[PDB]
Amino acid sequence: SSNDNIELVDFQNIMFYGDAEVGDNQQPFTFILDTGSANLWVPSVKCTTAGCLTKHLYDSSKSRTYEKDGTKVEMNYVSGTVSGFFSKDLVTVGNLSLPYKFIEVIDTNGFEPTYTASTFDGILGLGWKDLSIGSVDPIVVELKNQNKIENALFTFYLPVHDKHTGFLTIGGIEERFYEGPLTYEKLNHDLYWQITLDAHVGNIMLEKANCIVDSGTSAITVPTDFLNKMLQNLDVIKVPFLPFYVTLCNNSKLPTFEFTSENGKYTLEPEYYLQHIEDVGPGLCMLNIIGLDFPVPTFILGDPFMRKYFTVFDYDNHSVGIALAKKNL
Ligand SMILES: CCCCCc1ccc(C(=O)N(Cc2ccc(-c3ccc(CC(=O)OC)cc3)cc2)C2CCN(Cc3ncc[nH]3)CC2)cc1
Ligand SMILES: CCCCCc1ccc(C(=O)N(Cc2ccc(-c3ccc(CC(=O)OC)cc3)cc2)C2CCN(Cc3ncc[nH]3)CC2)cc1
Repeated sequence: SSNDNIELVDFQNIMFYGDAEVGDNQQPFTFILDTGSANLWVPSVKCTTAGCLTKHLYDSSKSRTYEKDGTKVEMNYVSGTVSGFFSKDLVTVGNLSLPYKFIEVIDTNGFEPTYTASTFDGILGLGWKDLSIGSVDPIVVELKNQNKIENALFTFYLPVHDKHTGFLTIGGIEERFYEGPLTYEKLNHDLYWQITLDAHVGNIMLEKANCIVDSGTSAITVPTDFLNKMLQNLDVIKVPFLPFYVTLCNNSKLPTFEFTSENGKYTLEPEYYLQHIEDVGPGLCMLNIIGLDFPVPTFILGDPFMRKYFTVFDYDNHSVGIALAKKNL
């Protein structure tokens, strides 16, 4: 069915990764594929932090297609800095390749201990140009410009732990991934893949909420006050001194998220946002939900949402398409 298909590997129902190469010698890396960011971040052989010592590292000297840039990049994570500089080289994603401007990372310390604790080497952003450092056209946009695909879109069919594999597909929408109707939502900004949906959980509602479709976030995030209200009183317990909520897995009081527009209706039932934690208690689950406030009222529709719904990210039409993901592949 053509298109460029990059297989996705689940890690513990907490993240997924895909592989891609840098350099015309095809130096291999494992990446977070993140619609919530917009640069390609690749750890350098010149990075000698503790974290880098555990990773696959990029050596520009070994690629004939390396084009030096050297423009310095500094990014703040939560309370630390990540630094490096721009480089241009051949980036291979699936069966497609192109010269591309990425950030060669020298200091990863601001991303600790997350970086060392995880098995990925880098992060490949899939957001919009304006979200990027350095105003870099997204990979898929650049592929289209070069007539390597006919449509500047990509799709996510997420892997499901203990059930099936997943795919990032560039260039077209394949029937094998979804069932029922695909419905489209226009972007409210060309920044994140952010759309406007009415959010309702039980009797709590936020009309025309900003909803960010975000493959790099493993939870659903909800405004803090909204979350407080929806969680009363459901036999859910905040874990003392931790930002986590736990509950019995068969808890019949647990609500379903409802997100609606004039174009479609999307729901997220407890089975999709509950994570079994049998090791901490028989029949106990954690809620894959985090309270988070943004300057405008925002939900992040992260991996729990994307596991249920196949998603289409269309640069040409400035829209997100959503359909029920096929249960098996
Ligand atoms: C050599 C590699 C250098 C990489 C440098 C770098 C670049 C970008 C970020 C960043 O900030 N991100 C991207 C990000 C994406 C995913 C993760 C991540 C990491 C690990 C795990 C699994 C885990 O639980 O480990 C304990 C799950 C997710 C971490 C960060 C965030 C982008 C914004 N979203 C949240 C968001 N905000 C608005 C919309 N969505 C969260 C991830 C962090 C570091
Ligand atoms: C209900 C929660 C339990 C479900 C499991 C789970 C696992 C991983 C995650 C996850 O997407 N990340 C990546 C991430 C998610 C969100 C952010 C983020 C970044 C910035 C902001 C600030 C803001 O408000 O935006 C402007 C708010 C949030 C940054 C990174 C996490 C990666 C791991 N680190 C913690 C860690 N453990 C070990 C090392 N680091 C936290 C973020 C979320 C949930």
